[PDB]
Amino acid sequence: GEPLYTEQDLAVNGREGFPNYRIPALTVTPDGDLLASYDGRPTGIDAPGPNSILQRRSTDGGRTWGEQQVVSAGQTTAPIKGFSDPSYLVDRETGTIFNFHVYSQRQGFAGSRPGTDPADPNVLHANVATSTDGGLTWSHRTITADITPDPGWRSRFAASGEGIQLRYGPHAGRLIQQYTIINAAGAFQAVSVYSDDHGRTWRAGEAVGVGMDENKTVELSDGRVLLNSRDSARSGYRKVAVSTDGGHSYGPVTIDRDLPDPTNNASIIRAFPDAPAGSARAKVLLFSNAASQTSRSQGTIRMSCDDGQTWPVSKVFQPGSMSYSTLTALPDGTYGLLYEPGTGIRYANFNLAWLGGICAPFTIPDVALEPGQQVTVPVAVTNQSGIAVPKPSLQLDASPDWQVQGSVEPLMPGRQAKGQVTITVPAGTTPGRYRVGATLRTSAGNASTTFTVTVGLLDQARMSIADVDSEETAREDGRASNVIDGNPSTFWHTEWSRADAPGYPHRISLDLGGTHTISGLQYTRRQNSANEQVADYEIYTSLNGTTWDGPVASGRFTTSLAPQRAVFPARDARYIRLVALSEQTGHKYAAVAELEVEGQR
Ligand code: NA
Repeated sequence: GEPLYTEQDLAVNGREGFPNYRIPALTVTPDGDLLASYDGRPTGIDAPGPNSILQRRSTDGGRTWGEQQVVSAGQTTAPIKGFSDPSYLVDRETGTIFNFHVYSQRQGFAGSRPGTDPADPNVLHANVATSTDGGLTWSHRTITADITPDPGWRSRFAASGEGIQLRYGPHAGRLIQQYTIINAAGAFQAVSVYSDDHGRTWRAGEAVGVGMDENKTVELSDGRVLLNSRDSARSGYRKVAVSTDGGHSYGPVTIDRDLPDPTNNASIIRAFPDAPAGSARAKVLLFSNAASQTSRSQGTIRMSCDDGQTWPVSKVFQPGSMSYSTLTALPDGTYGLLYEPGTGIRYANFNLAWLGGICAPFTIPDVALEPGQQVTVPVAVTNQSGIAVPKPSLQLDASPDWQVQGSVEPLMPGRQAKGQVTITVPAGTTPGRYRVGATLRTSAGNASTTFTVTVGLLDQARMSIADVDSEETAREDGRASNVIDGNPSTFWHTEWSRADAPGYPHRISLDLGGTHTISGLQYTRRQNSANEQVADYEIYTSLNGTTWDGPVASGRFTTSLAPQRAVFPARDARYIRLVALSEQTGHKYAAVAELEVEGQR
């Protein structure tokens, strides 16, 4: 109906007994009561600090909230005990409510020492509070032993927010709560902890990935369980894996590029929980997270209409500071969002009318052109339900002196639509890497995407490495070849330690894949490390590949995270070489995320 979005604070730092409140968890009890849990950090720090698990309750659907009650109290006096990071799981079949959390003594996540002995004050224990009266009273259990099938699981904690209960297939009824372990090899993984007997016993399934962290799982329209993870390896995205079973295992983990994430927690739920398998309502997902990849801000709610393959809908609920966010389906049709606005924990309620709309994911290919040219690219739209929209619009988002126009024929129920985008870029347009936003305006809601228009740069798919002085390829992937893949996240690294290799006169050459008229080169520093940054450099070109001529350019580039230009008077060359003479802070290695050659295709 009319678009709804309201919010109020449940916890405000300093008031009501704690200097810090953090780590949100939202649930709706079997009888319509909203339950919100979070840490009360007397220390403002997580485990092993004396944190307490708290709870506020709303019986009128979320408008008014009760007093702040303690679910698990931490001991500030020695010996220090703490409880942290709550996560609710509601067994819709029996009525039991489970609040999972970290139980700390002397060690936190990174300090936990091997062992399952509840008594050993050196392991981060896995606790569960159970309640049979809708959350009023609780029963605590330490299940660290039930869930540590491998003596190597040195550490663990339950990912905050809220767990699930399968509805479909042969495991309908199973409860699932996600964890993050630290295996024997020091690696962080994702593991599903589940119960087939309504929580009396909890067993752990098969672990997944490397560089995982707080992860979330959801039931797809077909019983498949999608897993959406924070990436501890900081690639600015969410990793995802899928499972098709009940003794839980997921396939390979890959990165979702439609999910920009600053390496933070995120929420993903079924928009219509009780929809039947296969139906269109069972295919609708809601995901909340911080859209910024460099910051914990720009809280945006995204919608998927095909089990998470496409994410056309999106809206910002908090443009400002936004860290952890957790979602829940309300019995009235709306959704409850409990998050961290920086002031403590806030509660929000919104409905789908407020999100924008139309499940019409669309695609527009990436375009490469020369400055001063006009290019027309096709648009492909894939339409949903009550969608006979005779008049849809296409609003592109680019640079002011760029003429961009687009059109799409009408949308017909469950049909594919066509259209096209005409881009015109001026002759004084500086070389490559341009993001263009497209927005499908319709009277039934929004749908948006982004494509790339690269100007005056050669094709990396035609490039190869002619030579390199050293490549770190044992301890890590510092391959010379990671410079030509279109990914800032991957980098070439000089043979670093764990082998005392050569010092600074470092270099790399690219085989352009034929003779081109080139007039420049752009390089992006390695993004998440500052000691293998190139300072002084010199460029050399060649066309026979053996006799190099130059330097055609020389300079010292900066500490800039964006691409930096090495310009020179146009010339023909089949290969280009970058000689790095020094590192910005005098350290011994060179690392390059990406190399771009400016020229004519
Ligand atoms: Na790269």
